[PDB]
Order: sequence, then C-alpha cells, then structure tokens
Amino acid sequence: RGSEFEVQLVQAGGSLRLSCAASGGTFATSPMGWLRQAPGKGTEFVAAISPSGGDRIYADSVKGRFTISRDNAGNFIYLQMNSLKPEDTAVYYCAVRRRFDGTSYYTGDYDSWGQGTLVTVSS
Repeated sequence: RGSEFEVQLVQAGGSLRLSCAASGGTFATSPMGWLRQAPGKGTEFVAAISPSGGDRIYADSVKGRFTISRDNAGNFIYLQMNSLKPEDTAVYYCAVRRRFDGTSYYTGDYDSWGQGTLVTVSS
C-alpha cells in the first residue's frame, strides 16, 4: 500500500524485512545505512553497513533487535527488523553515505535514496 511512500502495518513483537535496491552496483563502493523520521522528530540514524559488508553499527535503540546486511554485487541492502515496538513507528529510508564530515553514526553524512517506507506498529 502507500500514499507518498510504501506502507507496512505490523503488530508489536512482530518482524519485518525492509529492502532497498539500486541498478548496476551503484553502491558497491559506498557505505550504506537506514535512517528514520518519527512524526515530529528529526531524522535519526538506525543502522549502517560498510562496503565489505562487515562494519555494521546500530542506534542503541535498535541494537540487538535489528540487523543490516547487503548483497555483494552492490545492488541491495536489507534491514531485518525484529521485536517491533510502537516506538519504532516512523518512515524508514535507506541512505548512501556521501560525505565524511562526521562518524558513521552521523545522519548528516547520509543522503536518503529512492522511496521511504512507513512502518506502523500497532500495540
């Protein structure tokens, strides 16, 4: 479903797998991430994965519940969301790291890419 973006309804304690695709290995060289915007809130950082697949970092509010991965051709990254809370209700964006002014946790170094996904968690 959707309106300006894709929509996903889930129930608390459920799981969901977001996916984000490019063409021609667009982000084979780039570090990647997921950002989210909860209503009223600024964009926050969720997870990031390096080109090698192996430097994965997590907002402490998703650490241990979410996991990030990618393919090797540079076309896909996934966000595997488990133990969903109603606190996780937000619009989710995959993002390319295009600048290197801060750490890998810095939402400012990321550009959202493609089309967001509203994940509503019903208590």
